[PDB]
Amino acid sequence: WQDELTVRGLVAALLIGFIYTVIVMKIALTTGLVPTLNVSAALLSFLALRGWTRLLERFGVVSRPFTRQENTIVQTCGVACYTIAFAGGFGSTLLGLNKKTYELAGDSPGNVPGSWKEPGIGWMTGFLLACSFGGLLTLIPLRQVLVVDYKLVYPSGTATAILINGFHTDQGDKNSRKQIRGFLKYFGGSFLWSFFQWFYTGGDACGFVQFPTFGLKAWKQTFYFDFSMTYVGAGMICPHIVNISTLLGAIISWGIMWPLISKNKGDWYPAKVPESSMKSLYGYKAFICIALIMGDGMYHFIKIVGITAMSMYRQPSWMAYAGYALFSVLAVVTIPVMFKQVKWYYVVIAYVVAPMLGFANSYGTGLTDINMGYNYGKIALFVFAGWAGKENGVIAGLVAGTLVKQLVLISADLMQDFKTSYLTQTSPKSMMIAQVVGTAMGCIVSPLTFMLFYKAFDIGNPDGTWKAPYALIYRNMAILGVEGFSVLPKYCIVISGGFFAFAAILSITRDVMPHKYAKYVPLPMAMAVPFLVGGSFAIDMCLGSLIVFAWTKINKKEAGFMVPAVASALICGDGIWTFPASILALAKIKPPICMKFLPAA
Amino acid sequence: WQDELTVRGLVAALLIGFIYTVIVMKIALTTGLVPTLNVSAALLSFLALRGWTRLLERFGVVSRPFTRQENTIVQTCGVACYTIAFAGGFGSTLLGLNKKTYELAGDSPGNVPGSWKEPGIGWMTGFLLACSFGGLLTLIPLRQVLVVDYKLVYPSGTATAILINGFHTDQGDKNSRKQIRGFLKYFGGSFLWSFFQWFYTGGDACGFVQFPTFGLKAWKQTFYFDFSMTYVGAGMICPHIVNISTLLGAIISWGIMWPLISKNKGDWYPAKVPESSMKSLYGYKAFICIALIMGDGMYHFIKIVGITAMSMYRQPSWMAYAGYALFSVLAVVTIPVMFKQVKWYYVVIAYVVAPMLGFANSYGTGLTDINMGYNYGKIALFVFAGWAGKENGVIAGLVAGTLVKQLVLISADLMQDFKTSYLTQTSPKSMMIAQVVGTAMGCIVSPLTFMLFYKAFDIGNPDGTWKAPYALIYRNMAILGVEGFSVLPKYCIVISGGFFAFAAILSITRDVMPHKYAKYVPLPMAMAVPFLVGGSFAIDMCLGSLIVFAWTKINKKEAGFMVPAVASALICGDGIWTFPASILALAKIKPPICMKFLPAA
Ligand SMILES: CC(C)CCC[C@@H](C)[C@H]1CC[C@H]2[C@@H]3CC=C4C[C@@H](OC(=O)CCC(=O)O)CC[C@]4(C)[C@H]3CC[C@]12C
Ligand SMILES: CC(C)CCC[C@@H](C)[C@H]1CC[C@H]2[C@@H]3CC=C4C[C@@H](OC(=O)CCC(=O)O)CC[C@]4(C)[C@H]3CC[C@]12C
Ligand SMILES: CC(C)CCC[C@@H](C)[C@H]1CC[C@H]2[C@@H]3CC=C4C[C@@H](OC(=O)CCC(=O)O)CC[C@]4(C)[C@H]3CC[C@]12C
Ligand SMILES: CC(C)CCC[C@@H](C)[C@H]1CC[C@H]2[C@@H]3CC=C4C[C@@H](OC(=O)CCC(=O)O)CC[C@]4(C)[C@H]3CC[C@]12C
Ligand SMILES: O=C(O)[C@H](CCN1CCC[C@H]1C(=O)O)NCC[C@H](O)C(=O)O
Ligand SMILES: O=C(O)[C@H](CCN1CCC[C@H]1C(=O)O)NCC[C@H](O)C(=O)O
Ligand SMILES: [Fe+3]
Ligand SMILES: [Fe+3]
Repeated sequence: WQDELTVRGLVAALLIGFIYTVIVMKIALTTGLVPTLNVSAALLSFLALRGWTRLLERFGVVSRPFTRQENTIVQTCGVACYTIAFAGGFGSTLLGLNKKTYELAGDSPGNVPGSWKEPGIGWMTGFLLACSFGGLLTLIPLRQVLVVDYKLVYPSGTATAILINGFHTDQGDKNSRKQIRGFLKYFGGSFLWSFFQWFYTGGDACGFVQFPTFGLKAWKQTFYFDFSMTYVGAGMICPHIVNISTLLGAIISWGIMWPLISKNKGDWYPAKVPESSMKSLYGYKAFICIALIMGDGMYHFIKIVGITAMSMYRQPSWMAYAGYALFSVLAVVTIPVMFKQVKWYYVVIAYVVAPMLGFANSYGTGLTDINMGYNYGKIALFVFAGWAGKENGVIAGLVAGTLVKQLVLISADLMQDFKTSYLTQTSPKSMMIAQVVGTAMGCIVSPLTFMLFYKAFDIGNPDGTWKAPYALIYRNMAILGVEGFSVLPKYCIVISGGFFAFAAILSITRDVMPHKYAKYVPLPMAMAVPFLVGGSFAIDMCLGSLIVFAWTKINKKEAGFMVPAVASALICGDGIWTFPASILALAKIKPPICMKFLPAA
Repeated sequence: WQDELTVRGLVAALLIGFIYTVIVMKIALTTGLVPTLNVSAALLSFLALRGWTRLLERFGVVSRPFTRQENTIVQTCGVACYTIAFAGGFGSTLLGLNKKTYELAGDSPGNVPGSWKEPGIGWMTGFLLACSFGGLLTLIPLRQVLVVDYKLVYPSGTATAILINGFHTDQGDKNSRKQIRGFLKYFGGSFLWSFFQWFYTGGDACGFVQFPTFGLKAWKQTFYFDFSMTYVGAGMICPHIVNISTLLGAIISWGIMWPLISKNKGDWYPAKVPESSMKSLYGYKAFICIALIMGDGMYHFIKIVGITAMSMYRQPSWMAYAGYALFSVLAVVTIPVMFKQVKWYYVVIAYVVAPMLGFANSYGTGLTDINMGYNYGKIALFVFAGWAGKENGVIAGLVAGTLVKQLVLISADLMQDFKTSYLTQTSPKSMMIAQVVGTAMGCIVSPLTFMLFYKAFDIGNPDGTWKAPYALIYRNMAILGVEGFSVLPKYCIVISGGFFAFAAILSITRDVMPHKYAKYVPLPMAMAVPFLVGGSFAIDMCLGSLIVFAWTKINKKEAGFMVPAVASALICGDGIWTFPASILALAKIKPPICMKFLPAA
């Protein structure tokens, strides 16, 4: 509980959060493709504190030793600081409320003239403070069930824990240096492989990432193999049933269902509207994907409640939810004050389903390491926009979309650190203090960082440097969302309801049979991840499982303790390169070559 | 001497030679890019004879065991049969004598109307028989000096010998199965890597072979890294001084000399004529390349003669040269009968320099595994065309170009098998019998195979399927060659003479210093190989030396006996795939995808 919270750690976390906020914010306001930087934060937290201790030792100043528990605290505090930068919708949703996006959207029903709000320090900071801490309190009951009871493996959380453990190991065990040397060989190889790939991804859909390994026809169906060691490494430490389910979901959606649905491009949905829109082939993608997750997610949530209810019938869990209710009512009486377009009971509905929605995202992140939190926000934005008419509907959808996205996204990304703390033997009490401190600085720094960018430069211009494409894209969903569920394509609800029931049946089927049949049951929400992303992620995960399957047969003993080290090195090596790659995009240094693939034209 | 020459081996070699002639001839008359198929012949010779013995055992017929010595005989006899198909200039030079190429070349000085000859069984077979056996007799004195005295490593000969040895090993030694399993792991990996590469080389200069590893600017200077395991594997078993010399030659020519010469595209040589022509930047490439080889080649040839002359002064070698003189005078009194355009003393000059020219090619092939025999023919074609005026000059250049090319190319490719026989403990006496028998069938089958293609189809049409581009290209060199050395670009002879002297000085310098300085002297004709081919071959060879250098430091003991096995597997794996790739081109099955690289346009 103590010896892990230090003043130097607070300074280090504050600095790491500040630069990582600037990197995230600048990328968000220029391209909207914010990268994952959690792994890089662990390395920077390690280097900064070891450098400070050595520099003081050089000057003769003695300092307390820097252990792995303190490294986890600094990394966790730093991550929470810059997570608010993109979880708060500064480049997607909150920027969609400005006047510039209102004019670009044009004149249409729902887009009434009173649907713009201007950014400011006073209201952005208060908006974040009220709602950011809501997700933190939900984590405490979720930490027990997911991290250790359900034994969910968080591949990025597990990889970071091994990386942090390898930094602070000092005693010469016989298996330790076999692991450390194995980690270092593949860490350098993966980092150099990612560095080599960068020079050839200099165009739209070209490079080693867009490699048509099984042909150009299968590549267009997203059934290729990108040379991503993050997904290959993640699949190595995931169970085979998770990897098989991921591929099985990609086959059903991209190999069968989407081609069959696309044959009705003129009947079921209009063909003039572009794809990736909620009226054309993306309503199928978004609603079927959540229905698979929600159908599986609800049953486990009811099962936990049902088990808990029976246990107390037979006879700090309520402390966290009491604080959550206190923060819930605080947002209920504050958010409508800032936005008169948002009614009081809109916030109430958002805060009741958030523990239930946050659980599903955390469970899904604990299976496939994919955070779908921003996908929940898109559905909630569409639904909440339909709960209001043309008047006060666009702002209501955007504001309520930020609420659902934050409590869902924050919960899943911050379960990554609890898995890291579990493996590094860090006290959960000290973790939550770093959770609150990191979130508190994030709710202060990010509004300040955004407005410095906002005042100095011009963000939102379609023809310019600081272009925020997702500010207008998120605005259009709310404009499309003011109309009810009628705008969804034909049979969209019927198919979604069928997949909701099908997901529930698998959850029923898995838990009712004996274990010697129950391990062949595919996981419904591991299936749902490739419904939105392509099947390349599924192929990469299965390749990682194939490597472990072959390795175990060849050498059972070595694969027992070397698979986690090799898999973590592959994840960390690609994760570390994400930091220099972001700096290159920060300085506008584009790749020189574009590796295109053509049909022998 | 016996137990290696068998009737079943003769039948197997005759069959393997016949199909390989058809594959070579069809590719020669359609694209002119004849591939290397020596490695594949060893595998097919092994499978055919093992299949025959097992099939007879299944039917109850008992047969003599099939040893590795018999496998070397069959492979050597088969190789000599189909080597004549492309060494005889059936698709480049002999096809340039037909009337179709004469009309396509147009009306120009030197291209007199009496400069066409039509193909036929009677004269093609007699032309080959007179001159093909000339190179065989020169091999006997060359076998002693090059294979074992000079200890030249023939990477394709060494790789084939290890492949043949691994086929016929039966006793469970402790290091044998470590070598066999190491060979098989990299043989399958290299073969599958070559198979994977094929689907993406579906265009002009696109694919993994044309990979700009160091940028597009360096790729245009041929300073990239093609993913060729043949050159990487060849460089592994070559000494470091050979690999370093190869890179050092590529730096001088492509990195320095060619860019400097190209700055005078309007002054030194005319700019209207295209490159790769003897009047524009290719006279520099061709004449400087030979001058480096000839300067080094002459000194070693004089050194052997000087050493031999001193030895006999102090006091079967002459049997081979007595037979060579007998075959030399036979061609002198026969070739001018077929071609009245060729004078008797043209053949005499060709047959005197052929042992001296053949030695240099065999020495160069024993260093870098690159056969430059067809490059000698281009120089001899140009020179002999200049020895005659506009009258009887084009045919004289073409016919004399075939003579010089055959005795030079045959000598170098057939020293590959003598290195194979040396490592497989095959009797040299039985090797020469397979040399003569294989050449005798080659001089019969190839004229017959060519005319069956010639009579049935239409070869030589620029707009058609059976197009022979090199038939017209070789015709144009003779047309350009009737004019003397004045057509060469400015300072072409001066620079060539400077490199001839510079090559000689290194040969002087290497043999005069003590050995503890003599190992740093670059080899002049290992430098000359990247003067015509790009520097990618140099980079691949140096990467192979880097792998061996790192492997030796990490584990001295294992790298001692596993480097030849791994290197041979890389060469054999790419060599084996050359057979199915040729069948795909035989059936006109083109690669589906073309992996292009663009400057981020
Ligand atoms: C033993 C293991 C390592 C096997 C290797 C994987 C194969 C199963 C893959 C690798 C390359 C793949 C091929 C790569 C490219 C194509 C081109 C594709 O043709 C196209 O449609 C390209 C575009 C066009 O031609 O219009 C058809 C599938 C095919 C043959 C793929 C079939 C499956 C292949 C052979
Ligand atoms: C074992 C691990 C490492 C993954 C290997 C998977 C591939 C070898 C196979 C398995 C699933 C196959 C896919 C299954 C389904 C389809 C759907 C099919 O889609 C269509 O029918 C086209 C629809 C249209 O016309 O739009 C094309 C082949 C493809 C992509 C197949 C291509 C090859 C895949 C990716
Ligand atoms: C530790 C080892 C493995 C180092 C890895 C090799 C590097 C030394 C190579 C690999 C990629 C190479 C780069 C690949 C591509 C380019 C693009 C090239 O720019 C171009 O001219 C492309 C065409 C254009 O932009 O017009 C400049 C060199 C550079 C940076 C190359 C510089 C050298 C690099 C970094
Ligand atoms: C260590 C082994 C594995 C090989 C690694 C070699 C590369 C790292 C280096 C060594 C030689 C270098 C080349 C040396 C000379 C040149 C010549 C230079 O040519 C020009 O000046 C351009 C002339 C023009 O404008 O036409 C461009 C850089 C280049 C290709 C360099 C690119 C990078 C190379 C290939
Ligand atoms: O939101 C989006 O769809 C895109 C890409 C998806 N986001 C990028 C990484 C995190 C993810 C997310 O949001 O969780 N981001 C728009 C700008 C910014 O990321 C934001 O959301 O404000
Ligand atoms: O000769 C050439 O320049 C080209 C490519 C080079 N030849 C192909 C492989 C062997 C090499 C050689 O000839 O030794 N071949 C033209 C047709 C045929 O190969 C022939 O030469 O009759
Ligand atoms: Fe986003
Ligand atoms: Fe040729």
